[PDB]
Amino acid sequence: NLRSLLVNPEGPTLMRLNSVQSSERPLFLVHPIEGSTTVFHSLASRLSIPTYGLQCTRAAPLDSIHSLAAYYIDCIRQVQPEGPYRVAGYSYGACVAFEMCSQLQAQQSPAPTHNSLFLFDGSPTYVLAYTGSYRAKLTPGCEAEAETEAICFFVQQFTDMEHNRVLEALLPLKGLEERVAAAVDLIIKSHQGLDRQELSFAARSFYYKLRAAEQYTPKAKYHGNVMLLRAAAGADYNLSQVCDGKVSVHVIEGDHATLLEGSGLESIISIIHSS
Ligand SMILES: *[P@@](=O)(CCCCC/C=C\C/C=C\C/C=C\CCCCC)OC
Repeated sequence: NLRSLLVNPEGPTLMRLNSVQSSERPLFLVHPIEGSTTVFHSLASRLSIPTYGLQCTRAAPLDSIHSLAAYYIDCIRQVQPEGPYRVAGYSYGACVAFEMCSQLQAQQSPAPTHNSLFLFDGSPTYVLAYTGSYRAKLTPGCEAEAETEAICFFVQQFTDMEHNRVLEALLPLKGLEERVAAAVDLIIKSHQGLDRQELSFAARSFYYKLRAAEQYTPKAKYHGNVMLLRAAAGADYNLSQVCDGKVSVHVIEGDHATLLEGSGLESIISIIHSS
């Protein structure tokens, strides 16, 4: 459903995803690349702990994953001022969640830290694998081509349009803003009822989200423990390279998308409740 690929750019960053009321510290869930928390609805409805989502709105600083993570920590502190924190992220959000817990590690130091980090099918290197495959198609150092490729991909998620006619429409344009405007007009032609400003924000932010992920490396190894629940990047999605604590891995049924529903979901729920 296409509006699941959209965010209200003026919506709240932190959102309560279930109605559990207790003194148990909440679980905070970080969005996948599209920025919305829709993918977490089934999980949140089932969890017995208060559950919040983080969505990516116009207010989010996207200059780096470092900045995005710091902003999300500021947001979480409006409901839970002190740790320890329970944070999970899915896909693109796994890298953000990793960086959030890394910043929490470094902030609560030198005191021993006890945060819980769950990565649902992602890691600091997970997005990079995707971006490199597309970079392979492009003239080195040509920003215009990278913008074009990203925005073309975006259009193809919202329309049945053929790749080359969209690429060719976007390539010669003046800059990102013109590419975004062209993309939104193409999507609106197909889907007249979608919101123009939601689409514009989604398109622009898609490019900046990808740039931030491409440029990201952790500042230091994470010393806390990590639970990877996953569907080359290898068995642990390269986490041993950036973690000096325990990296526990469990393989969940489904693909990169269905793991948060059906069978995968039952496993995730069980592991959250135990660990
Ligand atoms: P997850 O959040 C998926 C995480 C990976 C998302 C990236 C997937 C595809 C990238 C598509 C196009 C990028 C093309 C341009 C290459 C240059 C990069 C631009 C900065 O699950 C939803």
